Amino acid sequence: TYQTIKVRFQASVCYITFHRPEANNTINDTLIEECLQVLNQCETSTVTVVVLEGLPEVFCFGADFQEIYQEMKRGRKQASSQEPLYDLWMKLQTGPYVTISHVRGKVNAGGLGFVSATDIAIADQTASFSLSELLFGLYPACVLPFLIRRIGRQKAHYMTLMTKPISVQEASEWGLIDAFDAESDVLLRKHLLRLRRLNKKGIAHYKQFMSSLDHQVSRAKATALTANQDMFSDPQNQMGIIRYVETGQF
Repeated sequence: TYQTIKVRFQASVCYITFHRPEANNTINDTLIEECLQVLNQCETSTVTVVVLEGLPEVFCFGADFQEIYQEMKRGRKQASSQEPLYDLWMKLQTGPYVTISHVRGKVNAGGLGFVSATDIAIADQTASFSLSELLFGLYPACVLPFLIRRIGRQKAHYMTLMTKPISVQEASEWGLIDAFDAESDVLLRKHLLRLRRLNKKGIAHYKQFMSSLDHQVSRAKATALTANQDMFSDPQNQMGIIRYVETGQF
């Protein structure tokens, strides 16, 4: 039945809605498992499209912080792997179905992983995207390979260094999102309308082909994960993250 998402099938489409309101659409470890589980059902079933949503004002911000701290004030000694999260985002790009992000509101590193990884990302006037991690000495290591595949190295670089959220317009110009509109529901339906017309078999073979042509994402996985461990095990980054979840930034 799921603790973090609301699943809803409709014909050949599957809707995954993130239902995590008290930790602002933040990512836990149960959420990752439930998604992998939903995607496996979509693996052989009759579904050809998977839609991600549930963001009246936030598709997903990113790695919960009070969690990264609360764990520290429990017994945390060395960071937790993000391999499951990374593989999930990889699945979105590789599975036998067209994945789509439906974004509304603020999205930070984390929701950014999701939007970047989906085969198609749509939004409305409200969507804004940001990477503030560098203010705390961190950086979206897991997100970056997916982001980079969409907008290029320079755009992802400027974004990370500048820390300021970008508009839905720039996201569009950069390739972060394909199509956006004030009526992003109608816009979604126009996409689903065209997507049905495709069959699971052609989609799966087509996506497999694109995957073999480009190993960029998989090739960077260990480096990203190695970097994730490291930046989180580094003292200073830690106190920075800590000294903030109580007081200042620096």
